[PDB]
Amino acid sequence: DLELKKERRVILDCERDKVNDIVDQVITIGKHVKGYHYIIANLGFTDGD
Amino acid sequence: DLELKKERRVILDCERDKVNDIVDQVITIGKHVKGYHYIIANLGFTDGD
Repeated sequence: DLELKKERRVILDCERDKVNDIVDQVITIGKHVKGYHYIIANLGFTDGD
Repeated sequence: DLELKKERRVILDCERDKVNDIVDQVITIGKHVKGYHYIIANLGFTDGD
């Protein structure tokens, strides 16, 4: 549904677990390729994978 | 180096372990997105992940 609206910019506001889950789902669906930008809205960046 | 020559078609002739390793590396580098074609050159297709 996000691709249906051509959303190349996504802001994730979650903890270290939901961020990891969403990242794994992005990798599975193949959206971590060049052309997208993510912002991890939390004080811990290097905490996740 | 393969992308330097614009190689969208790849034929993997390996066992069930090297195929899994190459698939994991493809997923990490982000090349399983639409626009590529792979041929697993072995008698076992559903054996791997």
